[PDB]
Amino acid sequence: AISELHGPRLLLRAWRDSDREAFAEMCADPQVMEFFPSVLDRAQSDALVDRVQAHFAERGYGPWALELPGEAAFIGFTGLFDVTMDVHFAPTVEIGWRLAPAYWGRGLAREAAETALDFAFERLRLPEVVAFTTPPNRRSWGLMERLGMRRDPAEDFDHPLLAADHPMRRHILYRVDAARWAER
Ligand SMILES: CC(C)(COP(=O)(O)OP(=O)(O)OC[C@H]1O[C@@H](n2cnc3c(N)ncnc32)[C@H](O)[C@@H]1OP(=O)(O)O)[C@@H](O)C(=O)NCCC(=O)NCCS
Repeated sequence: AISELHGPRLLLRAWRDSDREAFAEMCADPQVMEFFPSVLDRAQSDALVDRVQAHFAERGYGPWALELPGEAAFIGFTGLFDVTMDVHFAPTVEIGWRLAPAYWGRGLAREAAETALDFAFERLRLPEVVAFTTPPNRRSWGLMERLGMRRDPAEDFDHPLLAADHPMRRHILYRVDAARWAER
């Protein structure tokens, strides 16, 4: 019984079998996956969706599927994922987002994130939500700072689930706490 969340334009909902085709197309898109190690095949796409469903089943929240009523059934995901890996800022909850390029430049990731963080702070009453990306992924960390999240460059970290010499290992960390979120 996953709780659906509404924004002006977006419905943040549980994933459905019919989303897997659309999400597979996104995951096969080199523009969507530019700042990730590689594009995913259908098998790898479906495996990510399985982890999302598992997260929802365990925690009652997760990276929500993004529906746009009056327009499109599925445009990607935005939502929360518990951080359990061996990093300095664990344990905590992260926020992440992936949109079909057709829906870029419309403030839809912004709106989805505002809906997710409202849930995070008003409903779950989390003390903090984090987000991390690579320096070249400016669309991603641009959104983080526009949402009012803030980065300390001293908190730059090597991702523990990548090789020690991996060229995409260096990540930057953004944080927003309940006070900062309530204040903006
Ligand atoms: C990261 C990502 C979600 C950002 O999406 P986005 O559409 O650029 O983000 P926003 O929702 O903040 O939209 C901002 C843009 O829309 C505009 N905008 C913002 N609010 C708006 C509104 N209410 N109405 C109209 N336009 C609006 C802004 O001017 C901006 O345009 P610009 O980027 O050309 O300057 C998207 O690029 C993506 O999915 N990237 C690939 C996957 C990825 O790397 N994810 C992150 C992994 S760490």
